[PDB]
Amino acid sequence: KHNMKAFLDELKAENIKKFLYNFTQIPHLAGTEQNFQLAKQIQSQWKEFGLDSVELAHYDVLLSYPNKTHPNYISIINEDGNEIFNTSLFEPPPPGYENVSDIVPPFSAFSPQGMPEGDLVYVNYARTEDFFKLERDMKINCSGKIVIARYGKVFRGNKVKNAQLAGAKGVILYSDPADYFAPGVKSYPDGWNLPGGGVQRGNILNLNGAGDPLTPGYPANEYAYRRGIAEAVGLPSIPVHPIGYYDAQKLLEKMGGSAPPDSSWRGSLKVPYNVGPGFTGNFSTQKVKMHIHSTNEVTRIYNVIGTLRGAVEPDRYVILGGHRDSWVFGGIDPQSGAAVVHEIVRSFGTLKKEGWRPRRTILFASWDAEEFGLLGSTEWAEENSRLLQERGVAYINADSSIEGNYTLRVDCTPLMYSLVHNLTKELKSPDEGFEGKSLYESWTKKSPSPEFSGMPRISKLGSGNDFEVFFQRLGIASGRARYTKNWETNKFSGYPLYHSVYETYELVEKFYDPMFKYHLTVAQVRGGMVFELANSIVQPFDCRDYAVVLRKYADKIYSISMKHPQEMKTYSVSFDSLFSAVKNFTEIASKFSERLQDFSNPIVLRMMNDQLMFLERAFIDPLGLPDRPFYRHVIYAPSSHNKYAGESFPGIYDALFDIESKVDPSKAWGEVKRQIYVAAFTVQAAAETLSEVA
Amino acid sequence: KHNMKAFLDELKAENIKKFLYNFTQIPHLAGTEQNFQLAKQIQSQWKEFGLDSVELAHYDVLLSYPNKTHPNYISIINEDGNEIFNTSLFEPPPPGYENVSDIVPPFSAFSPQGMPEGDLVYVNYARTEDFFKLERDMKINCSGKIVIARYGKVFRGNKVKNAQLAGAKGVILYSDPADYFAPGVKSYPDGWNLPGGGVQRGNILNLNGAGDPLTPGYPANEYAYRRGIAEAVGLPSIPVHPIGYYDAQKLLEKMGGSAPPDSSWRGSLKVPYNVGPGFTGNFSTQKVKMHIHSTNEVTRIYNVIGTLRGAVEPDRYVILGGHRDSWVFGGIDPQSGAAVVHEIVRSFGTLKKEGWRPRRTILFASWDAEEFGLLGSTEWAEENSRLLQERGVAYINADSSIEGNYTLRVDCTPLMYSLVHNLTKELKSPDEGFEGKSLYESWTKKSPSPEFSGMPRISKLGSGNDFEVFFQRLGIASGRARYTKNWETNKFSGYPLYHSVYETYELVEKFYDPMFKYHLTVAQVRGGMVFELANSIVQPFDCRDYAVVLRKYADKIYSISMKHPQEMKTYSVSFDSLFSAVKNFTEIASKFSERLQDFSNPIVLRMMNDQLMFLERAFIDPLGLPDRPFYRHVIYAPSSHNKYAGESFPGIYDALFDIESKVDPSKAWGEVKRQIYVAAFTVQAAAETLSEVA
Ligand SMILES: O=C(O)CC[C@H](NC(=O)N[C@@H](CCCCn1cc(COCCOCCOCCOCCNc2ccc(N(O)O)cc2N(O)O)nn1)C(=O)O)C(=O)O
Ligand SMILES: O=C(O)CC[C@H](NC(=O)N[C@@H](CCCCn1cc(COCCOCCOCCOCCNc2ccc(N(O)O)cc2N(O)O)nn1)C(=O)O)C(=O)O
Ligand SMILES: *[C@@H]1O[C@H](CO)[C@@H](O[C@@H]2O[C@H](CO)[C@@H](O[C@@H]3O[C@H](CO)[C@@H](O)[C@H](O[C@H]4O[C@H](CO)[C@@H](O)[C@H](O)[C@@H]4O)[C@@H]3O)[C@H](O)[C@H]2NC(C)=O)[C@H](O)[C@H]1NC(C)=O
Ligand SMILES: *[C@@H]1O[C@H](CO)[C@@H](O[C@@H]2O[C@H](CO)[C@@H](O[C@@H]3O[C@H](CO)[C@@H](O)[C@H](O[C@H]4O[C@H](CO)[C@@H](O)[C@H](O)[C@@H]4O)[C@@H]3O)[C@H](O)[C@H]2NC(C)=O)[C@H](O)[C@H]1NC(C)=O
Ligand SMILES: *[C@@H]1O[C@H](CO)[C@@H](O[C@@H]2O[C@H](CO)[C@@H](O)[C@H](O)[C@H]2NC(C)=O)[C@H](O)[C@H]1NC(C)=O
Ligand SMILES: *[C@@H]1O[C@H](CO)[C@@H](O[C@@H]2O[C@H](CO)[C@@H](O)[C@H](O)[C@H]2NC(C)=O)[C@H](O)[C@H]1NC(C)=O
Ligand SMILES: *[C@@H]1O[C@H](CO)[C@@H](O[C@@H]2O[C@H](CO)[C@@H](O)[C@H](O)[C@H]2NC(C)=O)[C@H](O)[C@H]1NC(C)=O
Ligand SMILES: *[C@@H]1O[C@H](CO)[C@@H](O[C@@H]2O[C@H](CO)[C@@H](O)[C@H](O)[C@H]2NC(C)=O)[C@H](O)[C@H]1NC(C)=O
Ligand SMILES: *[C@@H]1O[C@H](CO)[C@@H](O[C@@H]2O[C@H](CO)[C@@H](O)[C@H](O)[C@H]2NC(C)=O)[C@H](O)[C@H]1NC(C)=O
Ligand SMILES: *[C@@H]1O[C@H](CO)[C@@H](O[C@@H]2O[C@H](CO)[C@@H](O)[C@H](O)[C@H]2NC(C)=O)[C@H](O)[C@H]1NC(C)=O
Ligand SMILES: *[C@@H]1O[C@H](CO)[C@@H](O)[C@H](O)[C@H]1NC(C)=O
Ligand SMILES: *[C@@H]1O[C@H](CO)[C@@H](O)[C@H](O)[C@H]1NC(C)=O
Ligand SMILES: *[C@@H]1O[C@H](CO)[C@@H](O)[C@H](O)[C@H]1NC(C)=O
Ligand SMILES: *[C@@H]1O[C@H](CO)[C@@H](O)[C@H](O)[C@H]1NC(C)=O
Ligand SMILES: *[C@@H]1O[C@H](CO)[C@@H](O)[C@H](O)[C@H]1NC(C)=O
Ligand SMILES: *[C@@H]1O[C@H](CO)[C@@H](O)[C@H](O)[C@H]1NC(C)=O
Ligand SMILES: [Ca+2]
Ligand SMILES: [Ca+2]
Ligand SMILES: [Cl-]
Ligand SMILES: [Cl-]
Ligand SMILES: [Zn+2]
Ligand SMILES: [Zn+2]
Ligand SMILES: [Zn+2]
Ligand SMILES: [Zn+2]
Repeated sequence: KHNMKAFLDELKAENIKKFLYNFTQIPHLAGTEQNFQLAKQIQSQWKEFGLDSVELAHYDVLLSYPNKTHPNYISIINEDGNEIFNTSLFEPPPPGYENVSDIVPPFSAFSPQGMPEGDLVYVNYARTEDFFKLERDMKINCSGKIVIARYGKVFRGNKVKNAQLAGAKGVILYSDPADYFAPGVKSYPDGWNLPGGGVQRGNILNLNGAGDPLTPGYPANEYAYRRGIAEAVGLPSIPVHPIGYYDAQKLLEKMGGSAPPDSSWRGSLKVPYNVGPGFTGNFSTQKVKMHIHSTNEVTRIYNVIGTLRGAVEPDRYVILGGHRDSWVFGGIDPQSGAAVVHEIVRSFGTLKKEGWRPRRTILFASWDAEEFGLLGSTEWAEENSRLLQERGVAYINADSSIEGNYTLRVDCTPLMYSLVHNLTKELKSPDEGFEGKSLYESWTKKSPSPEFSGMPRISKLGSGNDFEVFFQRLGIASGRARYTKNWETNKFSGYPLYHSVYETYELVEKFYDPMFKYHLTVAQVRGGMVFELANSIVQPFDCRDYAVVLRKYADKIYSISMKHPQEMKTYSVSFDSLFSAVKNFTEIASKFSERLQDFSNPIVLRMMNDQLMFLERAFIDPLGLPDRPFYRHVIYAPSSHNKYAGESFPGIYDALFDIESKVDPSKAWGEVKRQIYVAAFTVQAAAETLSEVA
Repeated sequence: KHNMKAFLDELKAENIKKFLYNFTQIPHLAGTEQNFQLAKQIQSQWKEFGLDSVELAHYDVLLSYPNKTHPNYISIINEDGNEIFNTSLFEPPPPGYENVSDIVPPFSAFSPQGMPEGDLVYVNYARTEDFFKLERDMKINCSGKIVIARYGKVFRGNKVKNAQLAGAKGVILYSDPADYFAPGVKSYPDGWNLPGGGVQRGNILNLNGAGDPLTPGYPANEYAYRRGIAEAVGLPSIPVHPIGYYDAQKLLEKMGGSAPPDSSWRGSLKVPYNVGPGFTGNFSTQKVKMHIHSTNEVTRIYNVIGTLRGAVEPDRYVILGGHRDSWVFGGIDPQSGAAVVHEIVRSFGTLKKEGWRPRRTILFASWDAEEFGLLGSTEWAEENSRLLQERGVAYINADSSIEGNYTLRVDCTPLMYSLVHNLTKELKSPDEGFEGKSLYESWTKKSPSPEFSGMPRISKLGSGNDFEVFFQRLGIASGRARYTKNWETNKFSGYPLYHSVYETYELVEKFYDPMFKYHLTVAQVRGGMVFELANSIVQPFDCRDYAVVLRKYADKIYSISMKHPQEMKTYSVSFDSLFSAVKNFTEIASKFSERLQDFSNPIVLRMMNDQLMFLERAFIDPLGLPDRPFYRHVIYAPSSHNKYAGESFPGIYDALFDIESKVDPSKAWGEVKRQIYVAAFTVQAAAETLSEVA
């Protein structure tokens, strides 16, 4: 029998281990020859594995690299202009890799060049509220200062945007042990903590969904017209560079000026965490100088696109995609995900060789240049947008399979909640103590839903990964899943070795998943979701779950507004239309569900499958959200303060945010009312797609 | 047998005559009680006729009306400020209608209020080239002048935009006998010519597809947020008013200043057609004063929406729509079209009562407020955009059925050319001399294609009617057809009595179509197209016809560019990508056509029907054209100089237009290159929707 069980049973932990080792022996930085060779290898293997076609789709996009002969670094300089302390030029390589070449040194991708000198201001995590506190409460002015911010809490691109708008002339990012060193665990290579010489790479763009900075809206193909750099999307205006905590301690230890305003501003280093500006009396004439010489360069990237044609509905696409480019070895990010995709392709291809085909077409993607801003997935989706918006059933992401070893983490559209619950009840838990129990049972026990007893937590999608174009631009139902840490007992951000040279095969094999059982569990969840989405007769989406969350989000945004009762009275601000729309959606979804269950007629089926497929699509507004034309989904967008986090009813949320500070309240509350109208209209319009069609 | 022939045979000229008489006894101005009563009558009759549901869809949109107690008029005033001549306050009503109430007097809808006084400048047709000639060649400055323009050649909204940008402080529009009085025919009531007291009503907005000025992008429903007037879309900034040629002669006869530059500036009145500014010496101190007191007011409008549910594909919609609101009696515009739609509904309902249903759903619409800017169709399409873009097969317009009695006029997407040729070969010609011959034969003989021997002319769609939202915003295959005049022997614009009180039932019955045979022919063409679109197993679109026109349009835009060979060399301006895309489209469409002909499998069929349906959709760019976000079709938009005319490759056309006058040629040619990239990309992306799907 060729059924889900056959597919799942063919997956092997040992295969995932072999692929992970194979993908992580050398760096695979986007735009480099090593990453093109790996693309060709994956293309060849996916053909071997049995896919019907496997092609490379290439684009020429703006990338950023340090200058090999003019290294980036930061100094403390004295009155004479002698550089008395310099930050590191590279992370000490891990054991046995000290001779590997082409390790890109730590840098912030897309930083402009410059050598700004000035007094430091420490800005905590560089969040919107951190700058509010500095400017509004502490009266500290960052204009013309170099700011130093600790990584964590929010996407680093938001930090840089926030510093620029505060008037900073440069930004230094660093990893504080408070956020990247778990108490009681040893630093790499002896444990999974960040050593003081470790540094987190990463881009600092604010693309808001645009893709390649030079070609927003259109693929960066052979004849593309490119914007000039000055008109490019999302580039920072001030130099930026990341450092480790040994180096940070040397920059922070001399800080003077104001004390930190409270303990939430203090990390774990043995320094006062003074905000500045500048250094204490003895060192008041010393300054900090950045030296940044990186260059932005249009560079070719390569996606691998594999097709397994559907037997019945070949014009319906279920997509499993994750990236292949890495900052260095990509032990976790992305190769722990790419190895899982590879084994999934292998298992599907085994069934195919025995004569099976899925009902719908499955597309498999190995994206490039994710690290540089989601570029490979976005340019491909721009090229193929018409095919995707009329044929795209669902997109399942496949980046890092693990960021811990405690329990499952799923973020997805409400339309997949029931599919996920059902699938995980059929899978075995890999957890110690849960031998013989379902993954649903272990997951629900370890990560209970905040709203519902006996169900597990499933979060909204945020951003900062390759599903962004599919979900928030195009409105294709999307999801992602991985193994994660215990959020209760672990106060650090992501995993400590994120985007460092220390993220290696050995990190994973020794410290995260020696048996590869959590990888195998994640392969079962991602692959099982793809299987159901591609094979189920009726698409496995439950519109009623969207109705439940829409009411939760309406209650939430109403509660935010109701902090301003006087203004709601003055400007006649009502949420009645939004609640009405949500009530209507709830009623219409309930009736649709009855018909779906109650309806031999393949036209009524496909009619109904199209209503299911186009339901996520219906939340798209072709005009986009304010000043963010590529965030078109009206229910979900990446937070304007932190690209990693999702925000619900984002247009209304941003219209309300900090509204008590706006100079013209009539205008500001008018725009809140406009966003309520847009949201109520879109919810009602999405509900009406589920009504009888005629 | 229930087939096309049964449907066509049920249509009766005498029924169309009865409905036309019924619809034209009183005025049906948008937003008035009389038009709401007619809406309710049509709703009731369409139910009687057998449709499955018939509902009113209402909206509250910005309309414009004169002030009943403060009439609009124009004066010549002397030095003392005595008004020595006043234009008329109303058109003399036609015989037997001199007691009809609620005839709206002539006005320009959406004019602001004002009483500007000044010297006249005569600006011919107020076209872009007319202003070029005045400013650039004749050195005449319109700043602070009142301009007088003759109607004709281009949409009146473009005239007003052109005058505003020239700095005019008011615009007077008038009907010249050169453009509205056919030699050798008598004035109404004794013939079909415009009398000297006749005046053409009409709106002067520049909405560029927006719909209601206050709610661009969203339906003007019960909770809509409205822009303030100052931010409304498309309103004119200077007062405007229309007059007849008796009154125009009194304003023009005294004109001095420069002579007309050549004969193309001279109409047929016994005046010199001097350009001005101002009057000749004796009258140099006299001035012209407008008095405009109209008000814009949010007003409820009502569309009637009838549904005939499909038997097999109920979630596929074929729409027959035309408007119901009229300026006065609407003898031709729109009731000659509305009577045809009414008889079509009646005939389809006869078949339905005998147990027939079409394969696909047919929607019938009686739109409101077309005269005020396409408002009813646009607001409904905004409300239902998600349903229309995933389910809309085709839209057939149904405004005026006749504008002459000579031959057929069809404007449509290339996807309908073959359907139209085929249908007209099966219909009888109503023309004298062609008894017993096909409509195809009479039409082809009278209106030969400029490109192909033995085929008839079919034009691109322009705008200024209710298909605009469906075709240029949403990308639904659209068409229109009517009987027209002999363009060779007739130099006048449209028909002479257009938008005057003289457009009555008697005009049609006495002078255009006493037997109602041309109406019946038009009912057969419009109804037959709907029938085929809704019943054919394979949608009746031929993608190959799009390939042929795309090459024609590419040749045309390349030829425009090649007038500037030096600049194409300097800035490396190549059309190679656009020709490549067109070649690819031609090849892929040919292969698709083979499969379509070569393919018992309803999924392959529907897959293929969806590829046919989504092909027009693929030409939409979600980012819109520059500064015109609601014109999204990349192949066709209304001309930026004349909303009635269509332009092909409009983004490239407007980038090239008058480019030799741009101050920064590097920038200007850069934007030409950008538009070539967008067009080549969109043509290739549309071609790829016809490739095998996996
Ligand atoms: O250019 C781009 O867009 C991205 C390129 C690249 N992409 C990337 O590296 N992506 C990695 C990013 C890892 C980021 C790690 N990180 C996050 C942060 C800051 O967090 C930001 C806010 O996160 C949004 C989630 O908000 C809470 C939702 O919770 C989801 C998990 N659920 C959960 C919640 C509560 C609890 N508790 O406390 O019981 C438990 C859970 N569990 O899951 O168990 N700092 N570092 C990835 O794997 O997607 C990059 O970011 O540089
Ligand atoms: O707000 C709005 O957008 C519109 C509201 C309202 N809408 C409306 O009244 N619509 C009427 C409009 C009638 C307009 C009459 N008109 C046109 C003009 C100016 O012409 C503008 C350019 O017309 C575009 C067509 O360009 C040529 C395409 O040819 C189509 C006919 N084909 C043709 C061509 C050549 C020949 N020859 O010479 O052999 C023959 C033909 N035939 O058809 O035989 N002035 N008045 C309608 O029925 O659609 C309005 O305009 O006020
Ligand atoms: C949720 O679904 C319900 C349908 O069950 C839908 O209800 C609709 O509500 C609108 C109001 O937003 C109703 O609109 C009314 O329509 C009648 C004609 O049918 C008009 O006469 C009413 O207008 C008068 O009253 C207004 C309010 O006092 C005045 O402002 C106005 O000047 C008029 O005097 C009004 O337009 C509509 O009838 C129902 N439709 C039904 C019941 O089928 C509701 O809108 C949906 N929610 C959302 C957010 O879409
Ligand atoms: C019409 O359809 C045809 C397919 O039949 C399609 O042809 C494609 O053309 C592009 C060029 O625009 C080809 O792109 C090449 O791809 C190869 C790899 O396959 C690259 O190595 C090439 O790049 C090199 O050469 C360039 C030009 O000199 C350099 O600029 C560059 O630096 C590299 O040195 C190049 O990218 C593509 O291979 C074909 N695809 C085929 C034949 O299948 C054509 O693009 C379609 N037209 C449109 C407008 O889409
Ligand atoms: C990763 O695995 C691939 C596939 O086995 C290896 O590539 C093969 O290498 C052998 C020996 O050089 C060649 O004969 C094959 O042609 C290669 N196959 C391909 C590229 O599809 C590759 O060597 C492995 N890489 C590492 C680092 O172990
Ligand atoms: C930090 O690095 C800088 C740059 O290499 C060092 O300064 C240079 O020192 C050399 C040798 O003394 C001089 O010839 C260069 O002119 C200096 N360049 C600059 C820009 O100052 C500096 O010595 C290093 N500081 C420490 C503490 O190692
Ligand atoms: C998840 O599984 C549940 C339980 O099997 C499914 O719900 C059942 O669906 C069947 C088939 O339509 C119904 O007859 C039952 O009444 C449903 N039981 C319920 C709601 O308790 C559910 O559809 C599955 N969800 C998917 C596949 O997305
Ligand atoms: C247009 O035709 C309609 C339909 O026949 C007429 O409306 C009917 O009028 C009679 C007599 O008043 C009523 O008893 C019916 O109830 C009406 N039916 C409707 C509105 O559906 C209307 O009188 C005619 N108008 C003109 C000007 O002739
Ligand atoms: C044109 O119309 C205007 C406005 O009605 C006439 O001017 C008015 O004449 C009356 C009676 O003589 C005066 O009391 C008003 O004060 C005048 N109003 C204005 C604005 O001038 C004018 O007589 C008419 N001209 C002609 C030739 O008929
Ligand atoms: C218009 O009619 C022509 C002639 O009947 C149709 O073209 C034929 O279509 C049949 C059925 O597929 C083919 O087998 C013939 O070879 C075609 N003849 C040709 C192209 O000369 C054409 O499809 C009709 N167009 C429509 C219905 O849109
Ligand atoms: C890198 O720095 C070197 C050495 O100073 C310089 O010659 C070269 O131009 C730089 N390279 C780039 C790509 O800017
Ligand atoms: C911050 O500093 C600069 C002066 O260098 C000034 O232009 C800016 O307005 C200041 N803002 C304050 C004090 O809020
Ligand atoms: C693996 O699980 C154990 C047991 O909870 C834990 O102590 C260890 O820290 C985990 N490893 C990682 C990398 O989280
Ligand atoms: C119309 O004009 C009258 C009479 O001068 C005036 O009283 C009234 O306000 C005007 N009506 C509107 C709607 O402006
Ligand atoms: C037209 O007239 C006004 C002066 O009233 C002036 O502002 C404008 O620049 C003039 N333009 C010319 C002469 O081109
Ligand atoms: C009807 O046709 C005749 C014959 O060509 C023509 O003389 C007459 O002008 C036509 N009527 C109209 C309104 O065009
Ligand atoms: Ca792009
Ligand atoms: Ca609107
Ligand atoms: Cl992921
Ligand atoms: Cl029409
Ligand atoms: Zn990643
Ligand atoms: Zn990453
Ligand atoms: Zn009309
Ligand atoms: Zn009209």
